This record gives sequence, C-alpha cells and structure tokens, in this order.
Amino acid sequence: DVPQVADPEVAAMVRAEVEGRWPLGVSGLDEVVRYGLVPFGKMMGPWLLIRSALAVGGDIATALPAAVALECVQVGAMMHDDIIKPAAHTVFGEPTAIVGGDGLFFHGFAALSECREAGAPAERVAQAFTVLSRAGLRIGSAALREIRMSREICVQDYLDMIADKSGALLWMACGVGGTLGGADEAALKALSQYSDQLGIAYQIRDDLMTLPVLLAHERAPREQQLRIERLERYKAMADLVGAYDGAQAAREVSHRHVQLATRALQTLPPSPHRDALEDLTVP
Amino acid sequence: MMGPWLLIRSALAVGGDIATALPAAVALECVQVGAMMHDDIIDFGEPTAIVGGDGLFFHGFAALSECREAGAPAERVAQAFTVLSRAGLRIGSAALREIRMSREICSVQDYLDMIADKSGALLWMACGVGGTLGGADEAALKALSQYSDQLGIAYQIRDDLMTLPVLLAHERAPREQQLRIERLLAERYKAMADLVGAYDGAQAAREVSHRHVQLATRALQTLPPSPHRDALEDLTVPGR
Repeated sequence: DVPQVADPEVAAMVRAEVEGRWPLGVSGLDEVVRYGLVPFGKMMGPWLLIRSALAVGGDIATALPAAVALECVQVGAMMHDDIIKPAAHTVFGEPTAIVGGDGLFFHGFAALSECREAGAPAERVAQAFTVLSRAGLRIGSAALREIRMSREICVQDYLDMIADKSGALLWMACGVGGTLGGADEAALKALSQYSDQLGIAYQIRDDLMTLPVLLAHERAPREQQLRIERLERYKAMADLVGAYDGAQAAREVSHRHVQLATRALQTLPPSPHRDALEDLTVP
Repeated sequence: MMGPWLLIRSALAVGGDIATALPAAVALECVQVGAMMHDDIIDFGEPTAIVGGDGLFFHGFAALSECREAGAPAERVAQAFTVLSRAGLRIGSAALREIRMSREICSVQDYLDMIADKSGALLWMACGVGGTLGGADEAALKALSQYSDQLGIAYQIRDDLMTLPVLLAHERAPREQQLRIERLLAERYKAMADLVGAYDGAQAAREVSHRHVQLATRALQTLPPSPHRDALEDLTVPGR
C-alpha cells in the first residue's frame, strides 16, 4: 500500500510565509495587521485550504498565497467582531481597529490576487474571488442573525446559522483551495458538503461546552417549555438540559453530521490529503 | 460619488465596452458605500454598519468577478482585482496616518501625500478598475493614476478651503505666529480663520489646487481624442 504523492509539512510553511510577510518590527498599517495575526496559532483555516487544493491535484505555489488571503480575511473578521487576547479596539482604540480589520480584509484580497502570478489562470482566480466573496457574505449574515436570534428560541434555524457560521468558514477554505486546485464540479460539491457537515459538528461541540437548549426545550413538557421560552440564569438552563438529556442528544446529532462529512470526502481521490481531511473530523 | 461616473468614462475612453462598465459600477459603488459606512463609525446601529459594510466589500469583489458573465476577459478582471485591492490598502495606510496626525502641524508634502494616498486612491478605485476592464495599456493607466491623485488632492483642498491653508499659513508665519497656530489644535475657529487670512493661506491653497488640476488635465492628454476624455476634463471644472 504505497501513496503516489508527497504529504508536505503544510502548517510550518504557512506560518513561515505569514511571518515572512509581516515580520517582527513592522510599523504603520502592517503593525495593526500583525497585532491581529500574532500569536499565530495552528491556522487550521489556511492548512485546510492547502490540503483541499492538494487533494484535487493542485500546486502549493498556487495554494500558498490563497491560504494567506484566508488567514487575513478571518483575522480581520475577528478584529471587527470584537468591537461589536487583549482586544485590538481595547489596545489601539476603536477607530484604529476598524481600519486595521479593513487592512486585513484588503490584504486578503491582495494576496488572493497573487494567485495569477503564482500560476493560476485568470479564470480560476476570478472563480476563487467569487467563492471567497460568497462565503464571506455567509459568515457575515450568520454573525448578524446570531445577534437578532439571541435570547429567543429557534431546530433548523439554529442549524442554518451554524452552517453559515462554521461551515461557510470551512468552505471559504475548501472552495477556494479546490478551485485553485482545478477541482471539477462534483469535487467542489463534495467539499462544500464536507465543509457544511463538519462545520455543524464543530459548532455543536462548542454548544456542548445552543443546540442542547433547543433539544431540551423540544423534549420538555409544556409546563417547562413555557419556562424555557421565558428563560444564575445559566444554571437554570443547565438544569433543564440535564433533565431532558439535551447534551447527549446534541452529541448524537453531531455524530451523525461527522459521518456525512466523512461520507462526502469519498468523492475525492484517495490520497494522503483526503486522509488528513478525514482525520480533521476526529475530536 | 464621481466614482461611478469616473469608472464608466474611464473604461470607455480606452475603447472598453459599456456592457462591462455598468455592472462594474454596481461593484465599485458597493466598495465606496462600505468605506463610507466605516467612516461613519470612526466619526443603522454600530454592529450593522460594521458587519454590513464588511459585506459590501465582498459584494464589490464578487460583482467585479461577474464582469466575465457580462463579457469581460478573465485576464483583465484578475488584474483589476490587484488594482482594487491595492487602492483599498492605500486608503488604509492613509486613514491611520490621519488618525496619528490630529492635534499637530506637519509638513505640506506630508499632507499632500496623505490626501493623495487616501482621497487620490479613492478616485483611482474608479479610474483603475474602469480602464483595466476597458483594456488600457500601462502608459494609459499611469495617466489615469496621475489624473486620479491630482484631482483627489484638488477637490480635497476645495473641501479644506470651505488643512492646506492652515499648513501654508504656518509656512509663511513667523514663529511668534507659528506657535499660536500650533496651540490651536491641542471660538478657536475664529482665531484660526483670522490667522489663515493674515498670511494668505487660503489664497495660496487655491493656487495649489490649480496646479494639481493642471496636472490632472495634463495626464488626460495621453488618451485618444473622445468625448469620454473630454468628459474627464469636465470633472476638473469645480462646478462639476
């Protein structure tokens, strides 16, 4: 049983590339950009893009600046999210954090533009910007609806949001990576279902630390349902979830979507990259 | 917003197609409405103005990408991605510089480059995307690049005139009067207005606007003759 391709060190090259672009000691706008970037963390977003690009037969030289783009767009969305680690608006003032987050967004767009010079045909580069933008609108929508849905009961409406919260974030990676790798339409649809399903499983894992409340609210007698609809307040919530096995039921919903994620992957060619994408579903 | 008018004429002056510039303008004004929504915060609801404005940047790039579905050659669209994104970064580096300049006097050439990179790139957003999607060569693009920045400075001073006059009055003032101007940043308006006038700052500012307007009209000459190129000279007319 011999793999036919290499399995590169995908995390270390992305870190070195991001730090190389915004090294210690930058000033001006690069200073605010870097504050958002550092400490780097694992960068599972960028690593995901490179694996998805390589899973379909792509080049690292194309995938690497797209991964940086994905890094910048995500950190800028986080820098703006804090306004609405010490927070950048805390550190520099709220106005500077706005320009900074925009600088991170536009560094994303500029780095994704390098894909042409890196070797990608202009038609794929435009299709990559289309994927990036549409997933960007999904991540923004769910963030807003998260605010308008809070303090009120939603089961499907919660699931849509977390797909646009977590799955669109994964699809920004997988769709741009797959697009830059030259994926055909069946592989891109496979990567999108993988992103949506794994994003759902990821968010429920966060809920488990919310879906349990809705699973608990769903199962409760009407006397308690009217109590949950109305609802120290955390501990009363944890009481009703425990009473109606809300946390266990949430685990069973999440475990079903993990399997639809590993199912979706089997469309991809067998490779060390597909196996890593499967590996990312395990806790 | 001369930007949508600037993008459409800019694409057509080099022989571009209208079927492309019209959706590109939805894309272009999308970005400026986003930039302006963030300018309201730095000076609806705060969440929606931030999150919705971020959304409009993504709207602009997607719409620019749809110019191919409208007929644009993919190669021109990709090069415009670079132009649009770098113009945004220019505004980013300048907007921070403006924040770091308040309450203090600086050199004039600092001010002109500050407003050339902020406001001049705001016009280049229109002109560059238009000409590149219109199919312009590199010498024609630099001419739009000089034309955008020279007019951006000019109209920014015109807004200052309603700041360059304060800097130019400071240049001509003796230190006994230079200091007085410095204290008025860190009722004040009447003290400043009296000073700008006594050293002809406002009149000197108008002549600076005319110089850049000329450079704006100079740079247009490199493009072929057309009403589209004539339209672009009309934007230097301050009644326009």
